[PDB]
Amino acid sequence: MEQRITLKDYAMRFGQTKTAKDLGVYQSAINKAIHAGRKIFLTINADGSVYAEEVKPFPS
Amino acid sequence: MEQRITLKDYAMRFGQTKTAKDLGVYQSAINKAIHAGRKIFLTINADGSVYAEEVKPFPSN
Repeated sequence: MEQRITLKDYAMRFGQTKTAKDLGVYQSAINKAIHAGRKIFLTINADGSVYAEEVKPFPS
Repeated sequence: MEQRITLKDYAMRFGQTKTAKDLGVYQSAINKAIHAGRKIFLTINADGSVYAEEVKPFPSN
């Protein structure tokens, strides 16, 4: 079973820094996304791996 | 606990008619959305309620 958290809550826990290393991005990207208020969720695998996705309702 | 399926896989088990009904949209929307390879997942609630979301990676390659 995996966990799924908001980009924002997670970054609040781990900080832009790890969050960024974890998503493999440049730090400013986390902040911008968050600042923009986009719906991104990170999934954390049972194994520890992390991934991210943005989500939109269907239909719009 | 929820079940979660792709639109496509859902459309095969049940047919395009149930699919649209379930989501309150119409047939064409489904079939279009599907032909176009949109990444949509349907969540099925415990009370049998259905809902969909389009999902994309982040960041984008």
